[PDB]
Amino acid sequence: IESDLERAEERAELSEGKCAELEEELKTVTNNLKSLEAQAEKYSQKEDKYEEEIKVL
Amino acid sequence: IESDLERAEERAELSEGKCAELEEELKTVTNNLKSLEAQAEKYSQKEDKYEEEIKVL
Repeated sequence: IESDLERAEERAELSEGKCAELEEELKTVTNNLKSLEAQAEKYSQKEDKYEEEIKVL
Repeated sequence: IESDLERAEERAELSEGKCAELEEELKTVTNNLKSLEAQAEKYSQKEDKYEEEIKVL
């Protein structure tokens, strides 16, 4: 029991560390997605202006 | 000691599950960001083409 308890505690702590790293990774990805979304929506505004001018011309 | 074994195993399981969930979410968001990046490049091309066309017009 003692040996197995030791090993289980060790591996669980390992998993905890990996999970924290995953948290940080997810934060990075979320920020970058926000950036790309802003770029795309502004791009859409540009396309709207493009098409409107094209129609007029 | 056995009571301690119970607690150790259970906390290990909690950590492992959370790690799994965070990993999956990271995967999904990363893939979406990559796709939108490709689309941002695509619309860069589209705006260039639009500038050419509006000039000719």
